[PDB]
Amino acid sequence: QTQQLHAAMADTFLEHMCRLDIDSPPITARNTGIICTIGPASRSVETLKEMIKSGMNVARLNFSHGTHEYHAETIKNVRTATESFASDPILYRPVAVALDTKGPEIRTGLIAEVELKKGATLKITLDNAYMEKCDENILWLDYKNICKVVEVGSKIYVDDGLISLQVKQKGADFLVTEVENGGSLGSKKGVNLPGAAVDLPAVSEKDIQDLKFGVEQDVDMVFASFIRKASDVHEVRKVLGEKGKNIKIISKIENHEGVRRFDEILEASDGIMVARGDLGIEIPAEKVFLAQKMMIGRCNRAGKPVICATQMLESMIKKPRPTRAEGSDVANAVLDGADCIMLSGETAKGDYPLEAVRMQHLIAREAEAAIYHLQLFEELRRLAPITSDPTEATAVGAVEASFKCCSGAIIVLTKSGRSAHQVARYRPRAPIIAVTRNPQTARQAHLYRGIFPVLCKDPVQEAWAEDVDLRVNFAMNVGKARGFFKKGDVVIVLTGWRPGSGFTNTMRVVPVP
Amino acid sequence: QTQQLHAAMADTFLEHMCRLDIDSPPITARNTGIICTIGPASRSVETLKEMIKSGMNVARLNFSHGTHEYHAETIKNVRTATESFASDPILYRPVAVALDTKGPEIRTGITLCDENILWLDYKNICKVVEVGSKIYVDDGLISLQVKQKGADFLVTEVENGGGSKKGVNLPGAAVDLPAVSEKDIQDLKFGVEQDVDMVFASFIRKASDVHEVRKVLGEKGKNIKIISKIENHEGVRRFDEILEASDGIMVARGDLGIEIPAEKVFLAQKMMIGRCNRAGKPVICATQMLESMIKKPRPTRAEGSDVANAVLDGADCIMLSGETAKGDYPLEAVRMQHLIAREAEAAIYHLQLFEELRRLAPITSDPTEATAVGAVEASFKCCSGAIIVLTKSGRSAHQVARYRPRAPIIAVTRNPQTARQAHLYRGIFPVLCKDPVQEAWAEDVDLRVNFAMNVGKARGFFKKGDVVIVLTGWRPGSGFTNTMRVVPVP
Amino acid sequence: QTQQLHAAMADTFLEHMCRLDIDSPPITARNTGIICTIGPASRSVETLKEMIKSGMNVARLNFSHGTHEYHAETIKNVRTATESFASDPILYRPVAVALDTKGPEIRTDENILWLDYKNICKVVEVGSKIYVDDGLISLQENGGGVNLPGAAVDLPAVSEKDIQDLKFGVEQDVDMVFASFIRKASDVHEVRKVLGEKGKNIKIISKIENHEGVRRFDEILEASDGIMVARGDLGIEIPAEKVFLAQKMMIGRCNRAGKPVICATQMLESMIKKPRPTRAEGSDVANAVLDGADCIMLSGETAKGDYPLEAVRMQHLIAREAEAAIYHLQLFEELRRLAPITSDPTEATAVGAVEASFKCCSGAIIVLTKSGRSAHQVARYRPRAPIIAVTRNPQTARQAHLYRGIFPVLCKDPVQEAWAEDVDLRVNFAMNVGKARGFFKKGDVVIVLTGWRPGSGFTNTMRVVPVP
Amino acid sequence: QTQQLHAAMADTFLEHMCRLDIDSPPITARNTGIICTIGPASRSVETLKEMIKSGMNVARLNFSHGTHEYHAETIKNVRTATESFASDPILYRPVAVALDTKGPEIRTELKKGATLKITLDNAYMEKCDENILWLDYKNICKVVEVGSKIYVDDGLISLQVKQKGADFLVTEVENGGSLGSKKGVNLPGAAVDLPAVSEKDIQDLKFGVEQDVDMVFASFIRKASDVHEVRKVLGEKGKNIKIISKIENHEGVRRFDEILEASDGIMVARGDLGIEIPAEKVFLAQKMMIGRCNRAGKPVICATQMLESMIKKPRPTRAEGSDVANAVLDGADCIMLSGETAKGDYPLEAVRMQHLIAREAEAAIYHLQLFEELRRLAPITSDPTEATAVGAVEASFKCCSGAIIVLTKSGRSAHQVARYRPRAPIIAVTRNPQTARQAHLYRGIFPVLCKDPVQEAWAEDVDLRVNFAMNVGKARGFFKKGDVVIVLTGWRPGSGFTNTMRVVPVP
Ligand SMILES: O=P(O)(O)OC[C@H]1O[C@](O)(COP(=O)(O)O)[C@@H](O)[C@@H]1O
Ligand SMILES: O=P(O)(O)OC[C@H]1O[C@](O)(COP(=O)(O)O)[C@@H](O)[C@@H]1O
Ligand SMILES: O=P(O)(O)OC[C@H]1O[C@](O)(COP(=O)(O)O)[C@@H](O)[C@@H]1O
Repeated sequence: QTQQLHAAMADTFLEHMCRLDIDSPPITARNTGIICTIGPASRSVETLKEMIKSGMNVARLNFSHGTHEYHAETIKNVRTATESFASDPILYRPVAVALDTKGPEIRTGLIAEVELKKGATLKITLDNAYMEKCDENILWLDYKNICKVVEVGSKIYVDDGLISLQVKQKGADFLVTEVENGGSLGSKKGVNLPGAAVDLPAVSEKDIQDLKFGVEQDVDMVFASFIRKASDVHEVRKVLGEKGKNIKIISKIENHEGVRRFDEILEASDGIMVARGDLGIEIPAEKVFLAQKMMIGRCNRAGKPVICATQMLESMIKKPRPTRAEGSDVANAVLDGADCIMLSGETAKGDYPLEAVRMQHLIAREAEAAIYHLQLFEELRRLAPITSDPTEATAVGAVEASFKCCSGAIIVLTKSGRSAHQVARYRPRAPIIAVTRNPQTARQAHLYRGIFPVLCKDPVQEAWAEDVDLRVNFAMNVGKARGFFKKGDVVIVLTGWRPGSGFTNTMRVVPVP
Repeated sequence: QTQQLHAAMADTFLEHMCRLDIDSPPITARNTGIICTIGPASRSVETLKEMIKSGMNVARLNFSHGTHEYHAETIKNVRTATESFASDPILYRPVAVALDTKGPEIRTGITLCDENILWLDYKNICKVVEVGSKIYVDDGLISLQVKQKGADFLVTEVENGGGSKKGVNLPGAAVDLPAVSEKDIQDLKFGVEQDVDMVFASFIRKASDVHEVRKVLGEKGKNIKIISKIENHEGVRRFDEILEASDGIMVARGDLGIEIPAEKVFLAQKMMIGRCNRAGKPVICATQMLESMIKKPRPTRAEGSDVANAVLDGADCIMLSGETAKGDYPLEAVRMQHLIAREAEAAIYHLQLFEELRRLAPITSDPTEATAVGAVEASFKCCSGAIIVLTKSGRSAHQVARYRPRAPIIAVTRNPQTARQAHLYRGIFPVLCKDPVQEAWAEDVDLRVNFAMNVGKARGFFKKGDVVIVLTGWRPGSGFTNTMRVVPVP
Repeated sequence: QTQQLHAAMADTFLEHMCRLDIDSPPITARNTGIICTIGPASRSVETLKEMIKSGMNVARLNFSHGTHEYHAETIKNVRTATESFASDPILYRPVAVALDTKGPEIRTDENILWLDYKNICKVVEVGSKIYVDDGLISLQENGGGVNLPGAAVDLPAVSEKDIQDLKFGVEQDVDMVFASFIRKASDVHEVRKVLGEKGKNIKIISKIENHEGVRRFDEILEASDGIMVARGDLGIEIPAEKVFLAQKMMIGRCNRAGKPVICATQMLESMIKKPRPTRAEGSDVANAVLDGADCIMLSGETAKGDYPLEAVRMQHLIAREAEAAIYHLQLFEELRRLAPITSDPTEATAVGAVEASFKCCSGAIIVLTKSGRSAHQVARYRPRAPIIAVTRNPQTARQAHLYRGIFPVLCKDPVQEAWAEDVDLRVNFAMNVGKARGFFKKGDVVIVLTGWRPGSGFTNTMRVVPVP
Repeated sequence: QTQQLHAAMADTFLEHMCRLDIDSPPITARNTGIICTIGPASRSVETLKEMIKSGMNVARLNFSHGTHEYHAETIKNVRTATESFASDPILYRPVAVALDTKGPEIRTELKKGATLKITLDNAYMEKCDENILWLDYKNICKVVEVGSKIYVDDGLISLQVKQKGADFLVTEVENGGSLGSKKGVNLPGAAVDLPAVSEKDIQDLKFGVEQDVDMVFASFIRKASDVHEVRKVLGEKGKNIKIISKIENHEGVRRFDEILEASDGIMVARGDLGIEIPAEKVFLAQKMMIGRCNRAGKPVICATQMLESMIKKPRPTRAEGSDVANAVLDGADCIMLSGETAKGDYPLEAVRMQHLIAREAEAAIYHLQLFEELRRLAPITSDPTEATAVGAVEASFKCCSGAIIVLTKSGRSAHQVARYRPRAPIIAVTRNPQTARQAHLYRGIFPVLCKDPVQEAWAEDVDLRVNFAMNVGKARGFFKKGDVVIVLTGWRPGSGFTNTMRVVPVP
């Protein structure tokens, strides 16, 4: 009568649906990471403490706005609030810090507003004499290569898709367009080129400086904007360089080229953000659910983290409760298989930052139980390469074992995170407690569905066996304290055959002491 | 390269997901019916003509507010806009008319009105509640827990705080308010008088509530379909009996989400859709699907998600409420549901869906079901432009829709009501033949099949030379559908 | 409770196995064609009538031995016996005649041994193995007819004898040829060429008998009309423990292509001397039908055995029991997944008809057909229900026994003036056939497949009708 | 690619068939146990040594015939043959001894259509003529109704009951034949009330205990109570001797479930079953029984006429090679030889053949859907031993391990791995001689008997035995240094503490 275990037993997906039960309560542990954008609503130490207690695992800093000193104080506040729980490692929740880059943009110049008439002509010019003299006849852009990347018939969107232009003739340093969808044109408006291969650099002058700030500020991950190809990922990696080699690169897929070149992008990245906001400007909004499900599926298939983002609980900016469409959207992202779900304006500037978080947490947990693990696991098992790698064999064996005995947890010792990530890719129902002494591994582990990172602070015991056991019991204490299991329950424990990374090979079924 | 047919051939659901392709265009035909609430924004004859052109199939009138005269004029305006396309039967689109009842409510002015004492109109509340039981006021704004129950008094402690005549909900309680209120009685009579196609019955909690709506409609209303609106915990609990007694179901998410934790609504939705899909009865997903478009010309990303996932869940019909009744952009809201539903329909994993549906398809001796399922399999085999079905009552085409073909079901009928009510079923495009009955029956049959051919051609569903499936029967009258033919479009 | 219908509902194959029930009786109809080799035991007119009554659908004639006069009289007697039933076309059973060729061969003191294959040095290398006298002797091994395991033997597609034997077959109006020792597609094209234009409608069934035939199976299947799993010679060429792999591989690939596959040799071998078979033999027959063989075969069991008739009756009993035990639920799911979205109306009609038949558990699928093609298309999707194929073409009726499920029936009535009534006549003929044979009764639902006009290629109409 | 791993990857069963490849060679290990009936052709110590080297795992003694003295000597010879290899424990193969009971029987020119009286009057106990026939089953009338069939001399003659008395029955002959003396009588569809064990059986069973047999094949089991009675005869002294119930008639098939639950395993006794039931239905009974045994996780034996022609011929028929293959594909834990090894001209060849076929068929199993299904039809219990076992089998698939190595005192931990039907061989390491012999009943279990003394450091004692397993697999040719294998151990000594799985290289 709990955790949708009746529906879990259904031999078909239809009967699985039919069995979903509002009176079947979930478990305590919530497996989907919650990423919260920080802003004036949620930036104080006191409000960040409650953000943490409400379920925030990752603090997102949006670098489209705010100075470096502004962002350094946000990061300070986040760390002050996070370490205010440090005294008891058993309860301490790690919180990661994500730097989301502004990235390359196309801006128009100065106009004050002009009215564009649907069906009228408008000329785009790269001639800087019209740079501060834009009007309903002539509009200047700052993308000096635009003529090389568009064709007669190509569409140009101005001000987050509000205005739609179609190129009717191309010149030298100008294009002549017809206004499809008119409206009020303004100054300094964002511009998108649906379907174009935009040749703006992978990282802007500003991103370059912001990225190097992220290294100095010891950020855990970068959300890299407007990634269109693998070479763009490689430039971000290169800018972060040697000292930033362990910072995770999440590519943001925000346009048609990124969706189409997705495979090469995913290969080069540590993870992916389905940036639905900008993506639904670049592509028809009715197609966005296809790109989301395709991307979640392919990341799931590759074992790489995927984040569903933007407007998930949007009304909660003004109202203390979501719309039904919004709660549907969060549940369905989890059902699709997103590792993480994201809050933007709902936490940064909204009237109800805490309710928004607490709601993603309630929905995430309800949806995690509603997942059809029976076919999910079968398909991932079917789709799993037969290879000699002992660490993979061990990971899959532990997930199989966890389903067999419906265990309270899969406990994993990990230095880098990788052994825990390997378990997460098989989508166990039980929560993965990733015991680590590496504080960065513990913060970054939040990117993966099911992983519950715990930061062990005990000294290394001189007998290695004792030291392993010490960390395994730390994990049992965390599970007991957090209410994931109780003394007598069975849990699965993963360890390796010598110290250091890459030797995970040992799966035990143990009672909770 | 089209209609997500690469994704359709995937051996696993996971691969099916991976193959979903924004560069793969859908077909013209949209299978999921669109139900539009009519109100001040959409009531004019001119606007309704555009609602129809945009894709509205059913006009919902909400009898929570409005005079009978107001509603009578709305219905009249819907019929004028509809019949203004009647001159060409090939392009004529039927539009049904749905009456959505106010239903039983609890209202404020806890005795049986200030910070101290509050008065409620529901007199049997003390018998239905217990100590610890929760009471919500003004659409779940305020929350109350009873600390002591008395004769005509409840003593509560307020949980969440923050007016006159406000709505009360009593979560997890068996409310004994009558099936059909005093105002409901008058309104169902008006529904009969005005020839409504369907009643959407509010706050159905059990089978006997549907039987009461059925009894009130009685012999004069015996062809009006009853769609039970599930809006509270009891109606989720007692869903199986309610479904058995009903002609279809509305997932009334608005109120449902006041009654149960907002985070559980997707479970109740997916359960009711799956179970209606299993039973072959129409299911409507309702409420706040494109809510932001009341004030904005474009929806949030979570809103287009919700509409797509509703279609993927298996809903026969989707709904708009304030979005089309009173918002600033009603035609846009309609057009947006048409676009998404169409994308999502291509995205369904028909391969497993059809597999699982027929694995429940009973081995009855019934020839009509055997013919229906053969036709759907044949439609998958040749990827047909359409399944064309001659039906008097709709039943023959309902039986095809039950197996969820990819191809559109052109249901040809001479019955105007049959044509309007077919919209409740995923994939049915009802066309109303007006040609006289031919002397020879065989010629009469062929005349309506050719009518359907011309409709599909005129709507861009198929062109000369394509292959379609045609379902007919061996003799006149309902219940004899037994003949499936694979024919080319002339 | 009948026809293993409880087991048929199992959602898994393990549970399907667990529900198989010896108290669940099969239907009357037996879908798997039985092919009988004729010799001294089974060549008299008297014995042949009983072979037919017992369930013989095809008369195999082994041209490894016998003169043209000998074989001429066997065929004469098979036709005499077959046509002794023609008086009532409702109960008359067509019987096909298959010519099985001798094929190319390698033939032969302890000091020096001579063989007749001139290119043997080129085709073999030091380390290669040579078997003599049906694998009884081995050379590089085993002391105590030459086979070249795993070698590309360049003997001709057909010998000189094969050419006049096929010529004789054309003269004698045989329905099919079982071509021996097929190694490549070009061998099949040679048999096709020799048969020529006058023998254009004679079906070529390739006998797969060696490691090269197996490795090159796909080009061979494409070029043939069907396949024989010739387990005898194939078990000499390859290790006998590997023969079931080859059998199942070929049956699977044949079902995948929708072409007839025959399982042959030693199926009921002990019944040459004994009146009933061993448990291994009963198991072999049942499993060949479960594998998906269109036809099963008897050689010495019927050619020279003491119990020819008991060997036929026993195959009939087992095949009928095994047909019920097939896990149709997944078989049909897989066939329908493994078949393409074509624009071909007849294919959509065929598959919809089989779908319908499962849905109402119909007593038959009745199909009018001139060439047999419309019925072949239906049999490809492996329906539980028997396929009553009505044809006016006697060659079509006789060749239709190659396909699982097809009960071919030859309509003798003249063509009716109006086409509508002509079709109804043949549909009623099918109804009368089914009732007389006990396949179904009045009130039962059947599926009926017709076209929209006369001539082949226009099958487009499926109807679900009660038996009148 | 080897052991049909291309076919192993097929998304469908049809495609799996289509990929089966004769040029894909098996692994060296062979998982299906082989039971050989020992008789005049296989009794010698020297012949038995070669039987063992050919692949005999279990020596079956049929007590239908032969004295206690004769059978005692057969056992002695099997043990002398078996222990001749005991010098090297790495190459030593355990061999089990199974006692097959005679069971409850019914014993006595007939023209078809003629009348025949079946009388129970002992006056005619030696005057069995064509007119009147005597039987030794006094209750036969109790369980005979008008219309019942009666078979005589292993189904050679058939009769139907037309009139009924108490001492007699008026039959008419269906299938005529030559009626001999003291021939076997079967009653199809009858609820025969003969005891679970005859007087002779009770003696032979107690002799079984005296002789320390590993298992009993109990003839003619028709109901749960029959199995309990066999269990009561073996008593506390024979409490560890495994009871394999022989399913030989309609009643046992119909009541299979209650019989399965009480037994330690099942024999599909095809010979006698095909006299009781129409021969064409036996394959249904076999598949039903193997499936349900697979589902219950209890060993099932396929038996009788599998390589029958090899009694006289050095090579089998195509139908016989097919039959052995299909039994393995069905999921039979063990395959059996009777006359082929007991009395035939080619006993060693019959064993080597079943060995060659078994191995091929084992590669040709569709593990993908087999393990999927086993795992779906599989309870969620708090049992850590079951969860470790399933995790090891999944791990073995994921990395295509060369073996699953399991330490087991009682055999239970290895039985639990074997029930998930891994492709990889289960090398079960035990110090318990009876555990090692009885483990042969289970598909995939290769028992090895460790005879090192118990090390004072238990961690070392555990590792000693894992390394012993490594040495066996290298010597046997199951794998080699650098190959990855799965190792199953427990957290403390004694049964029921298996909980540790490790993926490791062969050293
Ligand atoms: O779906 P229903 O109500 O059973 O109607 C289907 C009927 O339509 C027909 O195709 C034509 O019937 P009519 O000519 O009376 O309209 C019948 O053969 C068939 O029984
Ligand atoms: O299987 P075939 O050779 O295509 O024949 C099927 C034909 O049989 C028919 O049902 C009847 O045709 P005929 O009248 O020419 O015999 C046709 O409609 C159809 O095309
Ligand atoms: O299969 P069983 O009978 O449970 O035996 C498994 C046992 O074997 C062991 O690995 C070793 O046990 P011993 O040292 O007592 O032989 C235990 O850890 C484990 O419980």
